[PDB]
Amino acid sequence: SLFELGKMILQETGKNPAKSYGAYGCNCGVLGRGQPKDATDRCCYVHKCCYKKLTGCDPKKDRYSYSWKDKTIVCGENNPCLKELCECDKAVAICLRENLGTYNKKYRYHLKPFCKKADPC
Amino acid sequence: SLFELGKMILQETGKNPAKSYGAYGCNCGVLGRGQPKDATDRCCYVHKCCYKKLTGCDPKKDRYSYSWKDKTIVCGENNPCLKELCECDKAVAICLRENLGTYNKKYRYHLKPFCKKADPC
Ligand SMILES: O=C(O)/C=C/c1ccc(O)c(O)c1
Repeated sequence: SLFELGKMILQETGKNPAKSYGAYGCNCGVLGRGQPKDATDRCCYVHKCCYKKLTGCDPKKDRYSYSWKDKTIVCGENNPCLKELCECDKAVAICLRENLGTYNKKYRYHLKPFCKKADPC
Repeated sequence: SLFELGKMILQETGKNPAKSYGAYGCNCGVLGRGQPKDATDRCCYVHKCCYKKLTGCDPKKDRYSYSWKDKTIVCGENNPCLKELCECDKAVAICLRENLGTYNKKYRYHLKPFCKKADPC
């Protein structure tokens, strides 16, 4: 769910998840996808394409188990859908941290309705 | 559109509109409505109920004319729908400023999917 996703992003990046990524670019946080603005945005692009296959559970609302072990996100044992969900979230958290170097605050509260349509996943 | 709305909010409050009100509570900013969390949130509740009475214009993307005269938002003539839209946005901007006293930062980046369903407008 959003709780686990936010904790992952915080653990990896060290930044307030909602504040930095809740409305970043055309892809991060709320709503769907758009053409990515930068690398950080593209993380969330891959993120939401990863969600697409999870038709068996709710990426926003369904809780799952994971642990923070030796500064590594370790997805606990779940059902297939929740396990993949956890992996989706882990991947975007890592990706967001990897791309902090080009994080641009002008995208932080990006006006998403004016984003160009995204390619099919 | 979001541009005029954000500017109105800035002119009244005068806080960063996207930052304070882009994701506030269950009603402010993105997505639809939820059961309001406080007075600020209820401003946006009324705000979105106001949008439902519009007849063919796009609240998010349609530009319209207005001016900031003697520190008062004054909606330009435009066309009937755009003027109604402009009055919707003026109303929420004033209301947001009126309720700054009880603005709660805990709601600023509210996780909206866990909001309770709103009453019909
Ligand atoms: O982003 C932050 O870390 C805080 C920003 C901020 C800026 C002005 C305020 O009044 C406020 O409550 C919060």
